[PDB]
Amino acid sequence: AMKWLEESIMVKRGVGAGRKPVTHHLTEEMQKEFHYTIGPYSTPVLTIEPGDRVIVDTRDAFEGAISSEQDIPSQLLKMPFLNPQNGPIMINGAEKGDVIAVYIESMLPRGVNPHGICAMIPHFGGLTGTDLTAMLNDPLPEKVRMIKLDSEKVYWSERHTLPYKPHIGTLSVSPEIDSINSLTPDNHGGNMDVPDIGPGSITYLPVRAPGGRLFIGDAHACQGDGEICGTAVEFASITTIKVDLIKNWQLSWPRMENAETIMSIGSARPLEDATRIAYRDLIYWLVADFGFEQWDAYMLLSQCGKVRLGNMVDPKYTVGAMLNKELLAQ
Amino acid sequence: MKWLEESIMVKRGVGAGRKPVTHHLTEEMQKEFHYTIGPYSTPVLTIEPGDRVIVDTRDAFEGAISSEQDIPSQLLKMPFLNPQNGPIMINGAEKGDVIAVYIESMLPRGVNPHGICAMIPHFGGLTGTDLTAMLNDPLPEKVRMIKLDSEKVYWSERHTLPYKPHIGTLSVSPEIDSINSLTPDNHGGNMDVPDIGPGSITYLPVRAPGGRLFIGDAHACQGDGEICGTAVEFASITTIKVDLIKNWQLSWPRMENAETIMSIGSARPLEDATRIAYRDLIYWLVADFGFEQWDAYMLLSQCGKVRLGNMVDPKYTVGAMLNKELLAQ
Amino acid sequence: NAMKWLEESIMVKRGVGAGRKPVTHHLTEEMQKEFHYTIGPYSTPVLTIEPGDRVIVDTRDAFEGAISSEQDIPSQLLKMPFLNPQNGPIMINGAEKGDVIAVYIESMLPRGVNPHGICAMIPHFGGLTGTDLTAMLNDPLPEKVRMIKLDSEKVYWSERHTLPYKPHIGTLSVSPEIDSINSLTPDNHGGNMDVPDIGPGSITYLPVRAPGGRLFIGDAHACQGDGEICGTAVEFASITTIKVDLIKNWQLSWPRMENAETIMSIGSARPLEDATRIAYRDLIYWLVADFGFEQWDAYMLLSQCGKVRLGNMVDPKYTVGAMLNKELLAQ
Amino acid sequence: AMKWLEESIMVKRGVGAGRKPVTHHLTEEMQKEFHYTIGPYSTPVLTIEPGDRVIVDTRDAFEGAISSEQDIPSQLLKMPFLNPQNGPIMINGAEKGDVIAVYIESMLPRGVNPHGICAMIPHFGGLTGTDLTAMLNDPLPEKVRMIKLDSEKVYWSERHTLPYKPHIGTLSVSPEIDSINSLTPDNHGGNMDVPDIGPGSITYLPVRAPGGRLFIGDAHACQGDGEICGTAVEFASITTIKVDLIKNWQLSWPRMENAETIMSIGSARPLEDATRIAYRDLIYWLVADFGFEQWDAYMLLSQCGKVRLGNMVDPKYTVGAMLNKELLAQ
Ligand code: NA
Ligand code: NA
Ligand code: NA
Ligand code: NA
Ligand code: NA
Ligand code: NA
Ligand code: NA
Ligand code: NA
Repeated sequence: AMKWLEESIMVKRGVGAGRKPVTHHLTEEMQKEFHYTIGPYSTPVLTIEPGDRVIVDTRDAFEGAISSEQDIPSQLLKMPFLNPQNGPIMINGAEKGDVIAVYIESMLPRGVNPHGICAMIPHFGGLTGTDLTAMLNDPLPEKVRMIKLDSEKVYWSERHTLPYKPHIGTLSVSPEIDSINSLTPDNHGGNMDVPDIGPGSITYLPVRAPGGRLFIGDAHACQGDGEICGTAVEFASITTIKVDLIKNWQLSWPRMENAETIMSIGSARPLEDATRIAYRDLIYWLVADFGFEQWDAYMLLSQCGKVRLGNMVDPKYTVGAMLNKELLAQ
Repeated sequence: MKWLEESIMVKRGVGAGRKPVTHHLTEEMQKEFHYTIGPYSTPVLTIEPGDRVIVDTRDAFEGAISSEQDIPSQLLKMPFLNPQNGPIMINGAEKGDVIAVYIESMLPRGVNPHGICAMIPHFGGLTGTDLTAMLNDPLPEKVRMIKLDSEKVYWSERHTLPYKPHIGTLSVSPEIDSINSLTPDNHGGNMDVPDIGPGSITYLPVRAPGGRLFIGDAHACQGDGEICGTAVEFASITTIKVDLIKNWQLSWPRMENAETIMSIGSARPLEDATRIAYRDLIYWLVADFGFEQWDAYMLLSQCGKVRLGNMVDPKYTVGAMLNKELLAQ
Repeated sequence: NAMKWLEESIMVKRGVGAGRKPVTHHLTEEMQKEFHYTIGPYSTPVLTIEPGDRVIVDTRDAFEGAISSEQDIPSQLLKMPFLNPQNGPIMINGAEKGDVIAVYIESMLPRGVNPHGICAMIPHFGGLTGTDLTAMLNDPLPEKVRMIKLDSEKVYWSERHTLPYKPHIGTLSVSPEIDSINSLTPDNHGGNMDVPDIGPGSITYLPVRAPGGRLFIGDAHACQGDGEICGTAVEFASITTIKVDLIKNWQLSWPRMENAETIMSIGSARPLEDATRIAYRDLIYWLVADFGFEQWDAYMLLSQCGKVRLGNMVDPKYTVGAMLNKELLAQ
Repeated sequence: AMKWLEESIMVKRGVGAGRKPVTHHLTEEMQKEFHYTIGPYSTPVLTIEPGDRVIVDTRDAFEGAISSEQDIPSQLLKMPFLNPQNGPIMINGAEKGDVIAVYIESMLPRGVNPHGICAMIPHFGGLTGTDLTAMLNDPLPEKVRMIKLDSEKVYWSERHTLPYKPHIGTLSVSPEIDSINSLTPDNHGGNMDVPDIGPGSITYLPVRAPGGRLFIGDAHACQGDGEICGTAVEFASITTIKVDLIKNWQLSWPRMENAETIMSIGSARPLEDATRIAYRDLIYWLVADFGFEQWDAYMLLSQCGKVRLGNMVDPKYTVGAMLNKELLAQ
């Protein structure tokens, strides 16, 4: 957003820092086929230089299959085939041990008279039995909400008009040899559904495949902590990002940064392990780059640490452990 | 502090316009602090709904730790932490009612007051414990004596934290069970939710005659999850206003403050604690705020906020929130 | 000569009451007066015995006889978590914190004329349904009740299935030091473990934390699957005969049991992994303390020979038993 | 007596039943390169007819990297690269919706003076903090045991001589589009570490990729319930299997069968969800193929169901829900 970028890790360590960036338009025609698995086997759709900008025309989580409140999700969708992905985008010079920095500049709704979509998919959500939390109870009612929206507000209903706080649900890089579905978050990023990953945020992803192989998709107009019903307000967007490369920075999990905080993003089940992963990664980050002594960092976070529950519905839950940048002062 | 006029405690509390009697629950009045919360303890004080109570709480270690050279494993015996004040009896309280506890203020108690943070062996969020049973050596045994005042917590040369006090253990008695002071459950307990401080009203479901309110474990500050096992534990002068709401069936504790309402669920694994909180919030929105169930569920998937209380105690605690602006018709 | 293994049991080798002509007490409903739904040190004692004595307990079913027809509706007749009415507390002379109560179950027979067991699907309670802990918004499962005829040989489930009579105690426990835990929860004091192995021919070891021990028993099952997945087993009223003895100064953190072929550490918690960790770790500590094992060898050996029994996966805390065959205890 | 096979699902529904099978020798020379990811992108190494036999020369979980008790696992291994896989094997006619039936005939130790290996790998095991159950404690001691073995016994130590009960730790088929690492079990099979999957067992795996794409590996000379320290007695083997194909049999999870029982194998975290998955699958199996009414099956299993804890160390835990074949009688 403002001048905090000057002190960001991306600007201070990114190799593309002072470059006049080339802006690429990743349209649907360039993408050709959207992907439902994130790995090293997909044919690259674009190759960029670190520091370049990319304007992505993303598709909603249902790849436009739902367009009416009278639609029936169980008849139009097949789990886990949600979150069609743009990519893979190749970053010149990226190799295992590096980090892709993704700065989201803006996110606007795409199409004339744009609509977002929230849905209650049978056997999927936070307060229902699913195919993982296998119960014998009947699934919840099958609902769909077509919500009108603009760059300022989300028109949920007569009673509630929500602010437009867009963010990317699925942001990731390829694993070394595995190919993970677009519904799962892991140590490569993925379907994290962390509300903070929107305009004014920089997400750091660990490279494990040559070229990085950046994937993006599943834009949300807004989202609650946990994305409890299974979906947020899913919409097609024009997401503009700046991608840079940090050389030889060993990360085990995704990290992000914004004007006010730094955050370690862990993903797993049960939810406590996702939280352990995040907090422990944050502690290692504080010791490595911010001069903290390990036990002091641990005990300090027991007084100042902040937690963001991302999703609690996907194959793996996602949690972000934060620390306010004011507490990083030496 | 105008929001109190619209609070559930003021609008439904029977003690609302009373000139309250202020009781001083000193250590001499308390006699013996408790490590179990139930209906078997002898009452220490009886009050009228609307009365104020000035509680002289003891720290989580009951003063057993006073030096950074102390060794927790030699001075503490788990799970005997969080000595409790109470039980306090509310006149007229019976099963089906709710005790509303409004915290007015919290100040450090004693001359040259110090808070305490400790890494207790086999206890904490990033260590094997007696529940998450591992064979690894326990983490180093550490203790921090932190100087503090009504304005700041002097953690170190590098970090000076703001003083945001809150109560770690706030509860009412179960009908027949007696739960230890280290565990949070449907009666409240050791929730360690940072939001339960000055300017908050906590609603607890009565299941025993008289309510039997217990309080303790004051924190000068606390992170989400209380990850190392302890916050900045200190002895305090906690002033509360306790009132009674008649015939309001609650299954779990709820709280309210200037900006939000929250349902507090406690359990393991952490997902279930969160499910409990969110589901309770949804039932609360349907019952008292005119929401249709499925709309509330899908709406919270866009606006719900989550507070990770503790992720170290026998049961983890999570708060599901909704901003009061979204309660408008 | 099947009861030969008892001679080598921990109860016989270390129990203070070994060799005594035991006094047999009849814990009838008239002696019990009121059954309890919470296990702690505040209940009035109903019986005091000497270590080595026998007790014939007339237990009540998990519903305290509230259900007697397949047309009954559990949600209208039961209030959770008030299940498993308990017999006790029984006081053992000399028992104090640091000791262990050894409970050997001799036999379990169905009580009453034309006895019936009961299996039920209670709304918001069970392994494959949302509950008040695993809080879901889905409708509860159908409300079912099965009245099963039974005898000392078989459980007449249906025309198609006749199950063998393998009775065991669901709730066996001792009082905590100061807490009073409900009769539906298992913990480090024993409790509602629902471990099928705790039946005739088994000796359960419980850690004493309250003076006199304060032994509680109840919730007899005619049979039970691993996990007790629907929420209930075949619940029935029984005549359970036990022999209770006392082992002095044997520090245990969790319940343990022993039978003709194995030893087992019983852990209880949520999530289920932690219940299993507790059990296995306790077993490892037991092998190091009493059977001359080196810790890491025991750990790696159990990774090859350890056996696990899923007790319940429905109660407030799940229960898991980690076992080792007695043949592997030989030096 | 192998009389029970006549009533097995493989013999009654397998298309290859009655064929004079062709026996293939899947040697290391045929395999060329062992795989650490299971998916549809690997080049096929062998194509067989349903009913054929395959003699597989498997490699141990460490791909021979450990050969001395003085070896240091953290210096010789890189997690999660364990369990080198043989395959993919193609079954002629296999397509999505089918099931691969894998009957294990025998398993013998391979090599001169064969040795099995048990190891305590840092940050991996049931009773230690790991990278998923992220703790700050020091890892457990780094230990290795070289165990001599033969077709009759496992020479653990002077004090303990264990019986030779071999079984396959990793048995799987390819996902439709994903490629899952060889350390993870899921709905495609994988690193289940279920002791029952040995000689005299038939494992049923759901086909989701054309040709099935069968993968096998990680032979164990023995294993405890949970494989608590992280590893069993890992060894290189000569595993002989008979692979057949069952047409149009919709399965969501792996199933197995032996002389005395049928079992549904679920994999997930936390451990209760793995168990829910298994039991629910068993109930659906009993309703579909054995004439049970759903609620009766559920309540009956609450009296007769048996549970096998497979592993409680891998990225996903594995649990088997069983029912004795005597209770399947109409
Ligand atoms: Na998403
Ligand atoms: Na989404
Ligand atoms: Na606390
Ligand atoms: Na505290
Ligand atoms: Na029970
Ligand atoms: Na029972
Ligand atoms: Na394995
Ligand atoms: Na293995």
